Amino acid sequence: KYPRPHKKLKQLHWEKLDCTDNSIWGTGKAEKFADDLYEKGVLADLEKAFAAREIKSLASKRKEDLQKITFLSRDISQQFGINLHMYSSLSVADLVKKILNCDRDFLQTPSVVEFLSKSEIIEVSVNLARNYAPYSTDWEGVRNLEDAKPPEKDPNDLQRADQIYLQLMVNLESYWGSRMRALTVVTSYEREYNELLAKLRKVDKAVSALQESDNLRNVFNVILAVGNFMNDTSKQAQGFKLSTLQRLTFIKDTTNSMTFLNYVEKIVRLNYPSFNDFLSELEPVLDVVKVSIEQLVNDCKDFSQSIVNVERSVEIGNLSDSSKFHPLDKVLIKTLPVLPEARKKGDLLEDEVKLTIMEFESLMHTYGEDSGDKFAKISFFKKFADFINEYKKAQAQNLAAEEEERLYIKH
Amino acid sequence: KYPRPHKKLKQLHWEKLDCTDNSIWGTGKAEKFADDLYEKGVLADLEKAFAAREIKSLASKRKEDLQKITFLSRDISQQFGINLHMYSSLSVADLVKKILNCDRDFLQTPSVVEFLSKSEIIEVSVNLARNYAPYSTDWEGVRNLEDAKPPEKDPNDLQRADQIYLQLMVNLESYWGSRMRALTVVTSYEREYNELLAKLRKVDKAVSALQESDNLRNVFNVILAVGNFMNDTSKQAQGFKLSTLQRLTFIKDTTNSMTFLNYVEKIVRLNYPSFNDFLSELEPVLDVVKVSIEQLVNDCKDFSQSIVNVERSVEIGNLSDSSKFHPLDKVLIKTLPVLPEARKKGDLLEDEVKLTIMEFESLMHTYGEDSGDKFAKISFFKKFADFINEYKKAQAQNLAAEEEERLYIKH
Repeated sequence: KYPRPHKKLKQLHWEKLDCTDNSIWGTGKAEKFADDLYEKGVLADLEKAFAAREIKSLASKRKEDLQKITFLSRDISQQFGINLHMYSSLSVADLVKKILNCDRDFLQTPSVVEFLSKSEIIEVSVNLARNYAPYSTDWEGVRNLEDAKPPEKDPNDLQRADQIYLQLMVNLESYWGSRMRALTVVTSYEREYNELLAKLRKVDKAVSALQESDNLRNVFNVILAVGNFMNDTSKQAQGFKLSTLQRLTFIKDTTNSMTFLNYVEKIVRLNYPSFNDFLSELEPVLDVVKVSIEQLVNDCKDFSQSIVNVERSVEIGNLSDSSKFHPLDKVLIKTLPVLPEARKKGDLLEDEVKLTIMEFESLMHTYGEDSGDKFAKISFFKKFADFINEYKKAQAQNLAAEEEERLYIKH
Repeated sequence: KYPRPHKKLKQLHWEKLDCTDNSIWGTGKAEKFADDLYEKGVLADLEKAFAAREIKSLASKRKEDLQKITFLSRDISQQFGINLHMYSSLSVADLVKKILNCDRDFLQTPSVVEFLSKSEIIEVSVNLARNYAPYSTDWEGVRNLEDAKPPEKDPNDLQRADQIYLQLMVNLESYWGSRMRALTVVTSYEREYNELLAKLRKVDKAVSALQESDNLRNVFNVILAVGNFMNDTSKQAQGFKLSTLQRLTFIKDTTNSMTFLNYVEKIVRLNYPSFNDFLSELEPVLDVVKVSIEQLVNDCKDFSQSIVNVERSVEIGNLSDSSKFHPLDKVLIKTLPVLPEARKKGDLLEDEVKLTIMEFESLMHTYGEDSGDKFAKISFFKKFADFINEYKKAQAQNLAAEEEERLYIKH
């Protein structure tokens, strides 16, 4: 009186509530589900999905192709099946014809393209190339799968993981990397570009904000005024470096509560309120904080350079010679139509970046920082950001302290 | 040509930008500020706020009242000035008359009321009571400040921190605690109540949701159906305990990717989609997760109990006898009008809590958990919450896996 499986299944060791009492159980529903699911075949799927004993058929095939010969590490041979699991159901033949035909789904799977491009994966040691030498094929000159014919020994004796490594990383070593590098570009340039441009925009907004922040500069003049008022003649100044910002908290008042910065804020808020807008005006500076304009600029170069290199290999490199390829390999049918569009994105990007660099550096000279100094460039926005946060913390404290005093003076 | 201070001030050691060049400096503005600030007196405040040398006047008073006698630890005497800094400007006389008069600002300062109620602060060791014994006053019977007259020695010889401890924690030890306990209640019952009621509402919403979640129960029946289908006869069940929920991930399918839970989700989503509403319906269960209905219930009791105790001390305790008080002490003028309203909040709260307990426990029996078991009560909502999150994670994985397959089957 319940559907039952023909083959024994995995068990669920639940703690059963002994009886259908004054509870949520015993409404009859569960059996209706059992019946419904059964009619719809769901139970039959479950029966295969959770059979307790591995099908004898697959059991042996896996026991057999597990004793064969392998020259790959326990790690590599392992992560091979992992990263290519979506192809568990294909014969090395089809899986390989999959990667070489470059099939649309293959390319749209970012994780495999990376794995097939991994260093330790692509790089074949001298020994390994020897170990696999016996079963190796050449392909150079071969104009079709059904015309090569040089077996030299047998591949099937090799475990699946090694059969793949062989067919690609070894038999194509003469140009595997270049092939991958080529495809990785065709399959990334689009978003890499967007990403880069995204970051580049954050920088542009920050630069603009600082560039046009009269309030910020005004606060700076208030700080300068007060500063000169306190300092003796040896320390009088016409202006100050940004380092100055990070040291306005080390000075406390008599009662030792308030900080120099608190007073500045108090002075601004109660005498030149508008100046405080700079806090809002400079959110873009707070946002760009997690971006190294140094790293960004280099990323562009690498972006362009990668596209460049691929173009070389395609015109005079390991990919200029198409008879050196595997008959089934078709990187070029995919790659070539794309290069010009990728290059186009590269140029676009470069132009923007160069403009930004220009404006940024020019902004630094405005605040007396050296555009030459690597560190100075990198810490430029942090300094404004930290200051802003400090100002905020100070404004907070003053608003608090003032409220208490607004009370005490009453009572 | 710049306002200058008469008394030397603290210095700001900034790194000056050497010259007003093609930069933000040298617009003349800073000097206008210096002049403006000066006219408005701001510079004069700054002059006092950041003078480099402590005023000689205050210097001595602080050197003098720093050599006097003290029997208080380095810690206590210290945190005394800290927690009462807002009263730095008052004579021990006024500060003390401040705390005893209960002044509105004093009560509205949660931090002092707590400090004055601290254990190690209120508790006077036998030795200390002796050390201070000489300068001690009694007050019992005394009907006015200007009629006590028993000095017994001199208090002024005592450091400020000790002069306070004395005037209150010692001379009033006969009822200090009760006095504080009384005021702490008058000054907290209002928000304590709101807080408690707030938490209590979270619990009520969760209870309701689970109470009325047919979808949840339906999922449970689907799980039961499938479960019985897989299990042998020894494990057949009419229902299962919640522990069952946390063990639906330990069962994997052949390929070893999917989990039993993934299938359940798949089954629900593709056959009984509406059932999935339970995920939305039960957000209140996710929210109540950070509340121990056990702790909450006790907090009420403590809430009521505190109010009770104060009522006792007021009617027959250390606060029933008003001639035992300090002439300036007026807890009762504040306390008494309030007790009835606090008690009222206590009763209100209790009534709600008792109702909630009722419903909650009754909800547990619905899912087969023991309302008696301390742990069972405490983990009740976590179990549903964890399950919900797990279901969500599973739904996520299935949606992913399915998309990849939606691709692969195409190409």
